[PDB]
Amino acid sequence: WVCAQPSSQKATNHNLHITEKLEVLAKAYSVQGDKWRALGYAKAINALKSFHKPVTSYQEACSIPGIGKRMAEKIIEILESGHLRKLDHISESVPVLELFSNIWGAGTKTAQMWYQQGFRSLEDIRSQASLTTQQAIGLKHYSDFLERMPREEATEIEQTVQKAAQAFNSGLLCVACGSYRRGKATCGDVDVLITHPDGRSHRGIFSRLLDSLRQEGFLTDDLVSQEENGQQQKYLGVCRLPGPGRRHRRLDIIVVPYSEFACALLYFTGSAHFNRSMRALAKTKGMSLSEHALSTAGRVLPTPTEKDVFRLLGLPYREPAERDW
DNA sequence: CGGCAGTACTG
DNA sequence: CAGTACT
DNA sequence: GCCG
Ligand SMILES: [Cl-]
Ligand SMILES: [Cl-]
Ligand SMILES: [Mg+2]
Ligand code: NA
Ligand code: NA
Ligand code: NA
Repeated sequence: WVCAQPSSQKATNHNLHITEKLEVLAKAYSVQGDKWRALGYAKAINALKSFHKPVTSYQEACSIPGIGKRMAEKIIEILESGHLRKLDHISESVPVLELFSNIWGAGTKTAQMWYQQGFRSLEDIRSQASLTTQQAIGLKHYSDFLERMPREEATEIEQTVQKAAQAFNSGLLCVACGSYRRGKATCGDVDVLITHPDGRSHRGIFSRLLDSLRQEGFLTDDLVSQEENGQQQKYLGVCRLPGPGRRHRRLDIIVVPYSEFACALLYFTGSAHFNRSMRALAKTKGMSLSEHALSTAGRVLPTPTEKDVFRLLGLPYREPAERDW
């Protein structure tokens, strides 16, 4: 279980020559839609990174959880010949599929459809493809959404959101989560979690917050924002700080009731692989973990803090920086 | 043999 | 619903 | 792809 171990184990990858090759294959399977095969590769790559020494034999490889016969056969090939033959036999569509699936709002199904229809470049997409509203925004920001920002900029973005929220309710609590909270030097987007310790005033805040942030020109486009019925849980969109030298940045906001704060903080801090491992562990123990609660397979268990979730799952606590799986 | 996380929008 | 998205 |  990855969630039972510190992610600092990957700080020194004694198997980088193997993992750099498997990562190419994992991405090729992923963009072609074979998500489960790609997941198996992702987990094997993480196991190889965290392993304490270079892998040198077939029996050694199989002893690692996440590495089976077929993955072991690939390891010994790399060790004996320095090359992996399958990398020379990837489907020729893969580079274009990767290009297309990096449009926000397009996944494997859309990329494969565009490829089938004869498109091969973003010029083809721009001029000839049918784009959803979201995908047209993704394309307009194609380069910017592949950039990571310095964490100092993420601080500025969180503070912009926080100042706007607290301007109409000074008791609101705002926390930047994701890779920022895990201590990374750069961040792909800014994840802001908002709650209120009174357990009630979090309701009806999205409408005022978003209009405030629109009034000052901070939000430049919206991707996901269900503002019609008042039950909105998340906002996914695009922002840009004022002044020269600023790029458009992805911004994700969730508003949660205080009773769900610890589970929401755990979820939104990630990493994604950390969450999937913790949720899988919960299932083996007759429980279920979501952004809303830790439950039995059910009864909601009391989790006032992140530490309580770890404890109820029988896991030693990990600080956010040690969840970077 | 079948799961592989669990959830929130969009149209 | 399927697709894509969040961590 | 891996695992129970
Ligand atoms: Cl969730
Ligand atoms: Cl906490
Ligand atoms: Mg985000
Ligand atoms: Na290691
Ligand atoms: Na194994
Ligand atoms: Na995409």
